[PDB]
Amino acid sequence: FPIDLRGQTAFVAGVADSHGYGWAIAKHLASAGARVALGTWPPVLGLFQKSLQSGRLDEDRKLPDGSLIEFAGVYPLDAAFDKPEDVPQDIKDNKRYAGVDGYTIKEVAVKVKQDLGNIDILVHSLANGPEVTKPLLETSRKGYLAASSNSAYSFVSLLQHFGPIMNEGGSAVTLSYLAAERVVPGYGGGMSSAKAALESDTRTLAWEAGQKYGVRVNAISAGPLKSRAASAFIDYAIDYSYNNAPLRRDLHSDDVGGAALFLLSPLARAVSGVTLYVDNGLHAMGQAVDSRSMPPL
Amino acid sequence: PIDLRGQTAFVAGVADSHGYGWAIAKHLASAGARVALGTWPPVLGLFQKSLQSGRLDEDRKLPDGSLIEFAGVYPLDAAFDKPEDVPQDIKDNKRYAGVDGYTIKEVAVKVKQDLGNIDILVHSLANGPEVTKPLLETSRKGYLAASSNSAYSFVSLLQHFGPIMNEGGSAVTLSYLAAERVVPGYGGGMSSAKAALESDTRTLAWEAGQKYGVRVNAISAGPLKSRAASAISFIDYAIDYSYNNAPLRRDLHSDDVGGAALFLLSPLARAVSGVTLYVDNGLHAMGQAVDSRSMPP
Amino acid sequence: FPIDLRGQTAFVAGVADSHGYGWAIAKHLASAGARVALGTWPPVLGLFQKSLQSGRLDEDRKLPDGSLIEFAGVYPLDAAFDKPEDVPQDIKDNKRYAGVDGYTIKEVAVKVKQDLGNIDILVHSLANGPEVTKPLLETSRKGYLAASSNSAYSFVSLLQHFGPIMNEGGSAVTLSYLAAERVVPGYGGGMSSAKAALESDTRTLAWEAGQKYGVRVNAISAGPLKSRAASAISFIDYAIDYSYNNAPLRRDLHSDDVGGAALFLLSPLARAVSGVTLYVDNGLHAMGQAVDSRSMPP
Amino acid sequence: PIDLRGQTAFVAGVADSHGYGWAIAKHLASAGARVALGTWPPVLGLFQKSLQSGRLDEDRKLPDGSLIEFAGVYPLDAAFDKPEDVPQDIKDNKRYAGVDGYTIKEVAVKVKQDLGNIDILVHSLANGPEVTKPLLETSRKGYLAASSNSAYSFVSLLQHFGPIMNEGGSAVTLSYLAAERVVPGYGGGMSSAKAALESDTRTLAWEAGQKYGVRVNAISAGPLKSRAASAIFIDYAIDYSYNNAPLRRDLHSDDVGGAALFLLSPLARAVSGVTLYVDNGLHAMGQAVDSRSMPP
Ligand SMILES: NC(=O)c1ccc[n+]([C@@H]2O[C@H](COP(=O)([O-])OP(=O)(O)OC[C@H]3O[C@@H](n4cnc5c(N)ncnc54)[C@H](O)[C@@H]3O)[C@@H](O)[C@H]2O)c1
Ligand SMILES: NC(=O)c1ccc[n+]([C@@H]2O[C@H](COP(=O)([O-])OP(=O)(O)OC[C@H]3O[C@@H](n4cnc5c(N)ncnc54)[C@H](O)[C@@H]3O)[C@@H](O)[C@H]2O)c1
Ligand SMILES: NC(=O)c1ccc[n+]([C@@H]2O[C@H](COP(=O)([O-])OP(=O)(O)OC[C@H]3O[C@@H](n4cnc5c(N)ncnc54)[C@H](O)[C@@H]3O)[C@@H](O)[C@H]2O)c1
Ligand SMILES: NC(=O)c1ccc[n+]([C@@H]2O[C@H](COP(=O)([O-])OP(=O)(O)OC[C@H]3O[C@@H](n4cnc5c(N)ncnc54)[C@H](O)[C@@H]3O)[C@@H](O)[C@H]2O)c1
Repeated sequence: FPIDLRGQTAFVAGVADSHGYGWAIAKHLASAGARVALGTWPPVLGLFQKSLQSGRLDEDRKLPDGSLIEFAGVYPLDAAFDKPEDVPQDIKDNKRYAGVDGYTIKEVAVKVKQDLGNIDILVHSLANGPEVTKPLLETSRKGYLAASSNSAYSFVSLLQHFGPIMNEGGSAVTLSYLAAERVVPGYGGGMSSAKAALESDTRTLAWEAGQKYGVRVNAISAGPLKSRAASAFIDYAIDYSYNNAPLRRDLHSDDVGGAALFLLSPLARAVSGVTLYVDNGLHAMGQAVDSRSMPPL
Repeated sequence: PIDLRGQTAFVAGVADSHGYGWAIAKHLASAGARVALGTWPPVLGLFQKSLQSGRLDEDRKLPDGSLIEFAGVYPLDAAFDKPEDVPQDIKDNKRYAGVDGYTIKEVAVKVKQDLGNIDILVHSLANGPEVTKPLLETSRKGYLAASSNSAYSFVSLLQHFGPIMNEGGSAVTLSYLAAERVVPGYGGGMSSAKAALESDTRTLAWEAGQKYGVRVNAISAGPLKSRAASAISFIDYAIDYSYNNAPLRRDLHSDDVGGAALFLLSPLARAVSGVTLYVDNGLHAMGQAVDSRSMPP
Repeated sequence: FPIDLRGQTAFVAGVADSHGYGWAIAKHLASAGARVALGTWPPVLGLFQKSLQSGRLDEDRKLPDGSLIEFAGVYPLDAAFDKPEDVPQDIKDNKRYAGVDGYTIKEVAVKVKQDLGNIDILVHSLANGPEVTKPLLETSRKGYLAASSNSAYSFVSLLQHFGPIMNEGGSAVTLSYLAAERVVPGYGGGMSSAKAALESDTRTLAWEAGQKYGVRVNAISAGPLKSRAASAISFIDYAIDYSYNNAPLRRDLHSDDVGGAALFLLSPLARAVSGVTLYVDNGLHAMGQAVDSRSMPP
Repeated sequence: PIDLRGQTAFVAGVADSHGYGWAIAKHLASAGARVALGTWPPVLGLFQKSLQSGRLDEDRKLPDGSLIEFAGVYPLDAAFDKPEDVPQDIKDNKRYAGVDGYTIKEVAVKVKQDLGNIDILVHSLANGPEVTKPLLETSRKGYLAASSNSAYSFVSLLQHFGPIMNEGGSAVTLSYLAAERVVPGYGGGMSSAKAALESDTRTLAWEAGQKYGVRVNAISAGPLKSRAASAIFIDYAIDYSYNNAPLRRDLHSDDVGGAALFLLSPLARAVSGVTLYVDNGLHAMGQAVDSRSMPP
């Protein structure tokens, strides 16, 4: 009973495989009784649908009680585009987009409304920075703005188009990273700047959507995870966290899944505009404890 | 999703059903935990009488219709760490007659003997004898009493309970926005004590996370008409301000903080430590009041 | 002697009149002995140069000693463009841009290098959000990205192109606002998000430029000022009133107050200061509650 | 640009030339302020003698070649607000022999009598008797002594000097990053006291801004090999900062002296309630760059 989401509907944007935070969030929402629909980047939609229907993901879909999560629909969604007239001709003609239609944010919200009705829960678990491996001193304007469009404005647009079909008391969460607030070398390409914008937008939308729709908006600042996007260096980031955080333990995608479930549930009915660290306590440290400036183990 | 059956909690600072301590205890019991209370000795008799008379039956009532039951109600004076610290005047004070073994160290010993190791520790207690005084009119003695009762008491609770907490266990304390930004009327060095308390939450997250594998977090709550608050009408203005200026226009109930504390003290929060979680209808996010006399109605 | 900038050169990007923060920063730098060159948005360059030459600005140029500030040059600069190839044809042909050349960030840094040599001090005092009056729920992708391009990435680009000609121990400063950290109704169009990205880039560039160039990078989070930009959007008046009535220091905020704080951050007095956001706002940032709320008694 | 001639400063917590207090006092005097000092009474004799002997002549030398002179050096024990707070064993301690009128209230009265109103107030003093102990091993008595000596002392200084400060005057205190994020080894409840001190800086900025028109700010400083620091490791903290901060450079006491001069001057007339980091940019970092988890 403490977290009962039966009768509620969730839309989770940014799920293309079982290895990232988006999958873990969707799995927790389903285990708590929510109907869960997914938005998936259209070029990888076929591969994802194929891996679901083949039974290759059946282990990753397994719930504590032994049943398998089922999705209320898997919708193609490209969060770089708000409406059909924004999609350039090269994209519409791109073979990777052949045989999918209606994948702009506005069109997805219309389909969800038609197929499922009003929703209660909105998840933004997507990011893309084409110049992420470049330091900010070597990042182009185009790379920097692509990071911001894909990773920060996509959350604003999701709220603009889903907000109108969200029930009062409903909730939205996005994922961020400590680089928004403090310098993490290697998180380049204007991704740090985009995550800072995204946390600022979390607060501003908490105000705007709180007033207009009675909807809560929060962020989780997560620690490092070997997702498919991250492994495409991530190994060093995870070792650093393991060796320097208050809690000496592995960070699992389920750890963020569980924290998202809270922020998206009635337990969190007074919580809005927060950045909740889910990173084994690392955000609290003012000094590495394994620095070569200090004595060893 | 939150199953605390088999776990034991100790909630320090519960003397009635109107405060945040009671609401947290109630949420822990609804999720299956055994819950013991620590109560300031002069009001222990009154509280025990209220419980036993049935006066609190409505307040004890869960969703399923059972009433919460406590595994023990212990006298606890968080001003005193060991029996040697208790002055003769206190031992002889009539308000302490018929109660024994109420220092922090003694209570932790009794809990270990009666209940065994605990998983969950809650510090929901504060006392500022000069809280109505601005900081420019607060004496050293009043300021230090605020810090002793409200900040150091959390450190001492962790020092004495930490050794009897299971690995993976968790502690939470309660703070207020005045720790980070100026709230006129929260005086007597209570703002300073809450800043110390939030800093200690981080420091203890590191020390207790390393030493005990215990998580330590804080909730920064909004205004609530508790018995402590209504005795100081000012609490009424602070509530009105929040209602009129927060992202979520709704009443803030003690249950709202109870639900958030339940999360932080549960396995869903297994990667969360050292945080200050705002549970305040989003107010913390605002940079301007919206009902200022400087702006149009 | 405590702030002596004689022998140093500053470039101040985003000065088109005497009513904004950029002018006050330039004026303080000059009073401390720095040579000061300006970057000015090309469409308003003609009007600005005419004002300077006509004597209209002589009172605003006046220093405490009674001399008038002089600029080591006034350069057309459009901080939306990094290189000549980025400029679209409809801009090159726009009548507002007729008669000016070489105004991209890279070309301005080249001209500064050629005309003045290396610099010590860099100021970014420019922002532009075409949808600033729109709430975030009504702000388009195009307006949100223009706000970021003009107001946040422009600082990154300035450091990338001026960094190689900045002396070790040099210093850069930008201007932000509280809306980057907490919600201020009416600061819309993705400008709050752009200022958050700008403060984050201030820290990241402090690391990158501190390691590579030994250059310091800081931000000032300023209070409300009735500049030409602000009064063109009576909203700035309400924001000013709110600050006056709710801040720890009950006093008017003058552009010179930010000018003095920038002079510190850009001087050898600040040699150990980098990556900060310094509030210059009469203490308003420190407040957790308005004191003239209708929820409270008068 | 910064001209403090005609202004008067009181700098609490100067007992030698190696700490931040001295550097702030030196910068204030170079800018033309008259500077009085408050000195912990048990080291007052040694400090006065080192001044009068000429031993401090190099450290007193200004850029132009004159030596700073103080408007007076007052005994001050910031653990005590008024005479009746001082226990008998302190009054009788030989270290406090021959010194009188050293509670905060008394010093403020003497300053007003000797010098008149002041413009500038500096709090550069801390003491945590249990600083080497982790918080899980810190006693209540040790924790409260850290708070009394290091946080409340600033509140008391404003309460007693506030009434003799000119409108537009200014106060500054010194903090450290341990107030906001965990620094192992900064124990004894000193991290907690620095957090309370930063919070009090904000609350006093409001209270003293409204009542007196006085600005109140804090500098969060990096590690410095002062006498207090070398008595306690400080070498490891300094190395860490050198190897991990944006600016790879030594942090000198004059770096904080310069930043304090700014906060205490008319250039900062719109600045109040801030925590200004003067630490080579280290506060901005979210990761060490010489961690053994990463490659050399
Ligand atoms: N260490 C980490 O992995 C880490 C740390 C902190 C935060 N995060 C954040 O968590 C979120 C999830 O990341 P993950 O690493 O689990 O990645 P992931 O492997 O789930 O990849 C990111 C997802 O975004 C989707 N995506 C990218 N561009 C898209 C677009 N235009 N339209 C629709 N979908 C798009 C991708 O298809 C993919 O599903 C991200 O916002 C990321 O920044 C990740
Ligand atoms: N508006 C509010 O009520 C408000 C706002 C934010 C935070 N909080 C925080 O929530 C916590 C609980 O507050 P509440 O308002 O619900 O109070 P409450 O009415 O429960 O009173 C505080 C509790 O502390 C206990 N206590 C005080 N001194 C004690 C001692 N020496 N030993 C043992 N117990 C002692 C009291 O007996 C009482 O149970 C406090 O830390 C408070 O600062 C309250
Ligand atoms: N209340 C305020 O006025 C206020 C408050 C806080 C911060 N700020 C910040 O202070 C800074 C200066 O603002 P101001 O209000 O003093 O403005 P201002 O009137 O000087 O206008 C901003 C300047 O930016 C220049 N500019 C705009 N787009 C440009 C481009 N593409 N290329 C080159 N220059 C361009 C304009 O020509 C103008 O000189 C801005 O960053 C602003 O966001 C202002
Ligand atoms: N690494 C560092 O040295 C460091 C780092 C950050 C912040 N700080 C802060 O800077 C300030 C000055 O420290 P420093 O290391 O330059 O110190 P220091 O060596 O000047 O010693 C501290 C001073 O405080 C004085 N003092 C202590 N207790 C006193 C009392 N009860 N009454 C009056 N004076 C008393 C001492 O006599 C001494 O003058 C302190 O607040 C310190 O916490 C220092």
